[PDB]
Order: sequence, then C-alpha cells, then structure tokens
Amino acid sequence: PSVPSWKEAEVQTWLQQIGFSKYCESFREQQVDGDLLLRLTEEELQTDLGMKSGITRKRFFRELTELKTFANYSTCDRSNLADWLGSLDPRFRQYTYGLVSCGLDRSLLHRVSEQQLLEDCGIHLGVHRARILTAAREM
Amino acid sequence: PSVPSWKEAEVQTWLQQIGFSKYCESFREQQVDGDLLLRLTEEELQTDLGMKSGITRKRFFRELTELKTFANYSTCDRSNLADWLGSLDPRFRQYTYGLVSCGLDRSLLHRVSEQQLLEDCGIHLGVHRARILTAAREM
Amino acid sequence: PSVPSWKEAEVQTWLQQIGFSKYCESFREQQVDGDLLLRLTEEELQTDLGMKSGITRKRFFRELTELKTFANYSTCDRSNLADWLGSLDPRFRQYTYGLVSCGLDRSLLHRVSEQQLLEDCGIHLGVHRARILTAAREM
Amino acid sequence: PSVPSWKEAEVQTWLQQIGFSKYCESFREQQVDGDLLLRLTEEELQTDLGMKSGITRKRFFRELTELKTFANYSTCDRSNLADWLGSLDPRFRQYTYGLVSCGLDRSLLHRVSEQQLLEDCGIHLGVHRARILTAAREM
Amino acid sequence: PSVPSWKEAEVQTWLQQIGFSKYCESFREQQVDGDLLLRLTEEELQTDLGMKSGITRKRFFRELTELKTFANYSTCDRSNLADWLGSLDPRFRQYTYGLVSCGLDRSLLHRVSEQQLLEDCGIHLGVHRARILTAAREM
Amino acid sequence: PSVPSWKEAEVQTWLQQIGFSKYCESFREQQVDGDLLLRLTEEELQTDLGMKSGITRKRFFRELTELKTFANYSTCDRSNLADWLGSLDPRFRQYTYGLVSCGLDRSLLHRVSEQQLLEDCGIHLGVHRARILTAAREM
Amino acid sequence: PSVPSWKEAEVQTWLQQIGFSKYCESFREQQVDGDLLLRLTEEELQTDLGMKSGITRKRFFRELTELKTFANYSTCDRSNLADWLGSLDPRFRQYTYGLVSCGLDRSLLHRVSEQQLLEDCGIHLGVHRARILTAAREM
Amino acid sequence: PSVPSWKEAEVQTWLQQIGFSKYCESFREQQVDGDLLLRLTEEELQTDLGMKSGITRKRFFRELTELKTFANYSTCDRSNLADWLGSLDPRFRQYTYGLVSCGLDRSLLHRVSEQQLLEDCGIHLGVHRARILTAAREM
Repeated sequence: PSVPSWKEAEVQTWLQQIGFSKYCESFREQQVDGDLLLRLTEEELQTDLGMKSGITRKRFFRELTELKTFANYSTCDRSNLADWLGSLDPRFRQYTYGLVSCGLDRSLLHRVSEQQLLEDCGIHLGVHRARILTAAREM
Repeated sequence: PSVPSWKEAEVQTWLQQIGFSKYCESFREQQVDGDLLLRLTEEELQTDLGMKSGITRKRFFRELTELKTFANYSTCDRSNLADWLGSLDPRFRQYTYGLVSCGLDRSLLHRVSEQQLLEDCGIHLGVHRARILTAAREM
Repeated sequence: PSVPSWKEAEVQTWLQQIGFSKYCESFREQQVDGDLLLRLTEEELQTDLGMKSGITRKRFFRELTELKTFANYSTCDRSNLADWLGSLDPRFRQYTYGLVSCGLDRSLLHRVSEQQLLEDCGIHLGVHRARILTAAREM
Repeated sequence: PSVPSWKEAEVQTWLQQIGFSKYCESFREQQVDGDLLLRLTEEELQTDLGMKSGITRKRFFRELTELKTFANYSTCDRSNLADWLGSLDPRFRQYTYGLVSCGLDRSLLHRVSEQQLLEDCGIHLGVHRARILTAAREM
Repeated sequence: PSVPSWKEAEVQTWLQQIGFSKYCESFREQQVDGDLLLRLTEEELQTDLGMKSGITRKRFFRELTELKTFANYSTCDRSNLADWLGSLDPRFRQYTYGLVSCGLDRSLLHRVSEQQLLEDCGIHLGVHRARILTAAREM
Repeated sequence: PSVPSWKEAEVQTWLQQIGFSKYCESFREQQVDGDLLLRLTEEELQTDLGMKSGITRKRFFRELTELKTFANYSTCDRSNLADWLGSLDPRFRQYTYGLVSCGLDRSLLHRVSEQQLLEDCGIHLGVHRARILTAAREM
Repeated sequence: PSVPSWKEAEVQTWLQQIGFSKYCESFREQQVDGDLLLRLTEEELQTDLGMKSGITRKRFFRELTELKTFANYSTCDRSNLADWLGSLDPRFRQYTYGLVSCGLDRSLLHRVSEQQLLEDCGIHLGVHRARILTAAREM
Repeated sequence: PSVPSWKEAEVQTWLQQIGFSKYCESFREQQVDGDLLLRLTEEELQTDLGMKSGITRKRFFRELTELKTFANYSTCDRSNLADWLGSLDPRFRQYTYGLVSCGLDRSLLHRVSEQQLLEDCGIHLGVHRARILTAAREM
C-alpha cells in the first residue's frame, strides 16, 4: 500500500521481506524508489540490478506482481482505474501504475491501441492485452 | 499430483526420482519450485540450470510432460480446464498450467488466438495448437 | 523391429552393427534410447553426439532411414499409419514415428498442413511432403 | 524558468540541485547549456555524459521532465505552444522545446505526422503522440 | 557405369583417374561411396573433403558431371528417367540420381515444382531447371 | 558572408571565432575549405575531424547553421534561392548551398522529391522537408 | 582464338602477353585452363588467384573481355550465337561462352529471363542484359 | 582533353597538378590509366589507392568532376553524348564516359532506367538522374 510514494528505504524493507537482501544492496546502489520499482523491466534488472538469473528474475517479477495487485494507487489514480481493472479481472490490477504513468485515465481508454498497451503501458501478456482492449472498446 | 503447490524440496525429490540428481543440485541453487517447474523453458534450462545437452533437455522435457499429464490442478483450475483438455486428447492435459497461468478459463477460450497459444501459453507443437484452437471455436 | 521400445543397450548394439562404434560411446554418454534415436536431428547429432562430419551424418541418416523403414510401430501406432505410408510409397514408412509423436492418427491427417509436416513431423523433403499432403486431402 | 537561455553555469546549478553533482562535472566537460539540456537524448547521455545506468537515466529524465514542465518558453515560443500543450494535458508542456526547435508553431501543427512527432520532435510515448496528433487535426 | 553401386574403392580409382589423388586420401578418410559421390555438394566438399579451392571445386564438379552423364542407372531408375532426360538434352542425364533419390519417377514429374528441383533434386542452373519443368508439364 | 568562396584560412579564423581551435588544427590537417565546410556531415566530422563527441557535434552544427543562415550565396545562387528559402522561413536559408550544390534552381524545384531533399540536398528535419516540398509544388 | 580449347600452357602464354606474369604463377598453381578462364569470376579471382586489388581485377577483366570478344567458339557454338551477339552489338560477343555453357542456343533464347542472364550466364551489366533480352523476345 | 586515352604518366602529371602527389605514388603502384581514372569509385579509392579520408576523397572527386567536365571524348563518343549532356546541363558532361562505357549512345537512351543510371552508369545524385531520365524519355 502507497507503493507509488515509496522511497528507497521502503524498497529495501520490501526486498528484505520478499527474500532479495543481496539485491537489496544492489537496489540501494541504484537508488530505486517506489516509482522506479513499479516501472521496472527485465532489461533494467539485468543491466543495472545484477539480476543475471532468468529464474530469479521470474521469482522477483512474481513478487512484484503480488505487490502491484495489492498496492494503493489513490495518490496517482484520479479516475480510479484500479477497481476498473480489478472488476475486469482481479489479476489485472497490477497494470494500474503502467496505465496511469502513461497519462491514461478512464476517459481515454477507448482510444488505446494494442501496440500502446504493449509498449507504453508495459502489458506483456497478449491474452491480458486483448481482454483489456476488449473491455476498453465496450465502454 | 499437487505439482502447482510444490516447494523446492518436492522438486528435488522428483528430480532424484526421474534421474536428474546432478541437476537437482543445480535446481536447488536456482530455487525452482512447482510453479517455476511447470513454467520452465528451453532457454531457462540452458542459461540457468546447466542443461547444455539438447538430448538431455529432450529427456527432461519428456519427463516433465509425463508429470504435467498426471498432475492435480484443483488448486489453480477453477473452470476445470484439465478434463476439457484431456477430453480433447489425453496428452493435451499437460497444457493446463500454461493455460491457467495466462488467466484463461473455459469461458474465454473461444477468443484465444494461435499466436497467443504459441507465445503466452507455451504450446509449441503446431499440430497440438490447431486441435486446441479448433475445439475452442467449436464451443 | 520394436525400435520405439529400444533402451540404450539396443541403440549400442545397432550402432555397432551399422559401423558407428566410436559414436556408440558418444551415444552412451548422452543416454540415447529408441525414442530419442527415432526423433534425432542434424543439430542434435552435431552438438551432442560428436558427429562433426556432414558426410558421416549423411551415412548415419541413411542407416537411420533404413532402420525406420523396417521398424515395428505396433506399440505406438494405434491407427496403423505405417501401412498407410507404405501404401503411399514404401520409403514413406520412415515417417511413422515422426507422425505419431505429434499425436497424429489416420483421422486427423486431412487437416495437416505442409508447415506442420515440415516442422512438427520432421519431413524434410519437399517432394515427399507434397505426396503425403496430396494423399491426406484425398482421403 | 528561462531554461532555453541557460548557459553552462545554470546547468551546473540545476544538476547540483537535482542530485547529479558527479554528472555536473561530466556535463561541464561537455559544455552542455540550456538548449542542449532541453534537447538531450538517451544515446547522448550514455556516450558523452557518463550515465551508464538505465535506472539513473530514468531518474534524470524524470527530473528533466519536471524542469521542462515548469520552464518559461517566452523567448522561443512565438505562437505560445506551451499553454496549448498544457491545455491538452498539463504534462504535455514538456514537449514545447522539442516542438519549437523543429520550427513548428500553432499554424502548421495540423500537418504534423506521427513519424515527425516521434523522430524530429522527440515525443517517445505513443499514447502522448496520439493525443497531440488528435488535437492537432481537430484544430 | 554402375556408379550408384560403387563402394569406396571405386571412388578411389575414379579419383586417381581424374587427377584427385590427394583428395583420394581425403575421400577415403570420409568413406565416400558411390551414393555419396553422386549426392555431393559444394558445402560437403569444402567442410569435409579438404577442397578449399573454388577453382579446383569447379574442375572436380566438371569431372563429376562427366561421370554422371555416362553412368548406368539401371539399378535405381525403374521408370528409366535417364533416357527421358537425355532426350530432353544429352547434358540433362546428370540429374538422374538427384531425381530418383527424391523418389521421383516419370509418373509424378508433372507435379514437380521449380523450388523442389532447386532444393530436393539439386539442379542449380535456372536455365536447366526451366527446360526440365517445361517438359514435365508438357507430358 | 562569401562562405562558399572561403579557403582554408577563413575556416581556421571562423573555427577560432566559434570556439573550436583544437578542431581548427584538425580541420587544417584535412584541408577543409568553404565548400567542404558548407557540405559537412556527421560521419565526416566523426571519422576525419576528430569530433567524437555527439554533444560537441551538436554545438558545432548549431554554429554551422548560424553561419549558413547569414552567408552570402551570390557567387553560386544564380536563381537566388536564398531569399526564396528565407521567405519560406528565415531558418530555411541554411539549405541554400545544399540545394544549389545539387544543381537545383528555382525552376526545377517543383519536381524535387522528399527522398531527394533528404539524401542529395541534406535536409534532415522531416518537418522542414515537408514545408519546403509543400511550397515547391505550390509554385 | 580457340580459347575454349586452351589448356593451362596457353593460359600462361596469354597471361604473360597481357602483363600478368606474377598471376601466371598463381594460375598455374590453380590449374586454370581455357574453360575456367572463360568462366572466371571476381570471387574466384580474389579467393583462389591472389588478385586482391580491385583495380588490377578491373584491368584483368578488361583484358579478358578483349580476349572473349575475339575468341573462336566454333567448337562449342553449334547454333553460332557468336555472330548473333556481334550483330546485336560487337561488344556483346564476349557473352558467347557464358550463354553456351548454360546449354542455351539460338532456339531457346526467347524463353531466357533477365534473372537467368544475370545469374547463370554471368551478364552483369543491366544495360547489356536488357538489350540481349529485348532482341531475344523480338525473334 | 583526351583523358580516355591517357596512360599512367598522364595520370601522374594530373595528380601532381591537382595536389595529390602522395597518391600519385599510390596510383603508380596500381597502374591507374585514363580509363580506370574515369571509371573510379569510392570503394576502389579506399581499398586500393590509400585514400582513407572521406574529406580528401571529396576533394579528389571534385577535381575528377572538373576534369570530366572538360575532357575530350571524341575517341569514344560516336553519337556525341557529351554535347547532349552539356545542353541538358553544363555539369552533366561529367557522365559521358560512364554512359558510353555501358555501350549507351543517343539512340538507346530512351530505354535507360533509373536503376541502370544508378548502377551501370554511376550517376549517384538522384536529382541529376531524374533530369537525365526526363530528357531521355522526352526524345
């Protein structure tokens, strides 16, 4: 909760909680705060955060998805896209920060393309992208 | 059975059972649990798990397919896709975890594309993908 | 005969018979049994089995084709595709294991594409693929 | 404010303010003034300014976006595109210098293509590009 | 004559006859018999047979074409494609083994594509391929 | 003024004036006169003139654009394209030498393609190219 | 004259005549006779004949074109394509050996494609290929 | 004048005249005569003539263009394309040798394609190619 407003110290605490204390050192070197944590990628992990293991990256991204599914986005979500995504599918709430970081709100969702969701918003599952796109044009 | 809920120790036991004790060490280094075992790939095997042999990877994937064909998915399969796939073909039950990990259930199967099955769900045989796709549009 | 049920020792015996005792050592290192022998490729030979000679790979694949032409597939061929392929052409019987390993039987042959035969079933001769495809749509 | 008219010293002061004193040295080596600061890229940062961290580049670009959102463009913006972009979206004001550096004003915005916005004007978010393009053809 | 049934020793004798005694050693290392001689390629020559000279490969392929033009194919040519090709053009008789190795006979020639002749049958001259294809559809 | 007729010494004087004395040495090594200065590129700068800095290349090209905007082209501009470009936009006068070096005059401007402007004339801004092309077809 | 029947010694004599005695040694190493001389390429020259100079290759190909323009092809030209090509253009007689080596005669010239002339016959000038093709369809 | 008939010594004299005495040595090593001088390229200069400077190559090609503009082509230009090109544009006379070396005369100019002018004739400016092509179809 209030992950978007997390500073570096909260990231260290969460990394210690989820079993990534070694990479807690690495993150503290790179000054990763809540915004950068919520907008992290595979390439950034590999090049900057010392995560050279694909399996360990998968476990970390599972834990990051778990954190994004239960985060509080009241600070950044004016249109309240979090419950919209959750109503679509409870596991779709993890895309809230990716959507709002693009400037997207509930109003302009109907003009969002699949390429935009893939690239600018960071939704990588084609099955998930289709369901979000389908509901977007429905409204 | 209950492979989706396996921790690391069950993976070690299964690896010892199927003749991969050397790679049991390697898996224990990479902390592979049941979810990661069911969602394993060739690239992950090669880069992270020390399996540099294509023939040995083939034998391991045969044994993994055997395990996925007889696994219990009651924890993760709410729509019970396992018996649906088995009714399609008894050897199609191995794709249950790949399908449910995508968020797919019995309801949205008719909108699944072949590209989605190839990429997001991990079905690599084109013959198998066509039969699943054909039955999906039939219902 | 009963090549699909061959263990490693039968592979060693056959390799000794066909003049590949040096590679009999290499195969025993890689634990190649009958299923892996029938599903072998050029890339697997080169990378895993020490066969760095293209000419020697050609001779080995001639001998493998001879073995596949006279193998007994009663264990794996429920629809009895072996005599169907032989009736098409006596040299087409070598593709029986490649076809049945895909889950294909006599019923679904009419929906098989040329891309599927090339990739999933391993038929590499375009002339052979066309004749199999032509007879498939005929029935 | 008056970022477009900043010399090197103002860049050093801003870099010290935003937590980039080490890179303040690097910028002073490369003589980066306000125009070059407003027209900076990822490639220029990496090759010329010693910023080898993708995460640190992300933080720097967040701070650069914050500075561009509140800069005064009265010197270079004759048609006053800054308030036009702000009326479109308050976070769109950061593109003012990229647009005016191309010679664009309010008059010729309706002939601007998406490729032009991506390449010549430096707008990298596809979602942002679409909204600017949509409003451009509207007027 | 009876080149398709040549063993290694006949290949050594022919290589000595045509001025390739050094490469006679190399061929004896690679166990090239009549079938492999008739189905030889540029890549196989370079990688396996020590023929690193393009000019020497050209001379060897001239001599191989001369041998294929006057070989006896009674053992392998049931439909007697040799005189058919010779009637088309006396220099077309060299393609008999390439055609029959594909399983092609006089009956199925009308369904043979140019891609098939280029790849599976090994006819590399586009002018020669067109003339064979033209006569194939004529009958 | 009279930049097209500048010899090497005037280039040295201008380089000293604009803050590039180190590269004044480098230019004097490469014998860059006014014609070569007006027809300079990024690749030529990097490979021949020691300008390995992208930021420094940007500053140099700003100063080169300033010089081209106020140069006198009476020697080479028979059709007087300089005031035509200036009437289009005062910052378009920098393209005069690039246009006249191609042999272009006011008469044949209507047949000039965008590819020609990009490649032969050296106009790299797509926004600038479109405006020049639009006015070209207008007349 | 009678270049198609030249052995190695005549090639040495011609090379000495045309100023390539050093490469006369190189050719004698590679056993280049008249047929190989008339069917020589740039790649063969570079890789096998020690001609690493593009300018020297150009001079050698000028001299080879001069020799091919005045060669006697009575041995190989049954349809007498040499005077046909000469009637088309006196400098087109150099393509006689390239055409006849493909099996082409005067009869089948009308079915020859531009791709065939470029690849199988070795005519590299597009202007020359068009004129030969145009006259081919005319007859 | 009479550049097409220049031997090596005239090339040395011209190179000394135009300020390329160092490369006069290099040309004398490569035996560049008038025909090779008139048919020179960037790649040949770089690889064979030691001209590793792009700027120096540009100056040399300016001087070569000046020489080609005032050369006498009476020996090679039977149709007198030189005055035709000069009438098109006085700076188009430099393409005379490139055109006549292709076998082109005034008669077949109307069938010349832009690809042919770019590749076989060596006209590299798209603006120049279009004007030559336009006048070619006009006649």
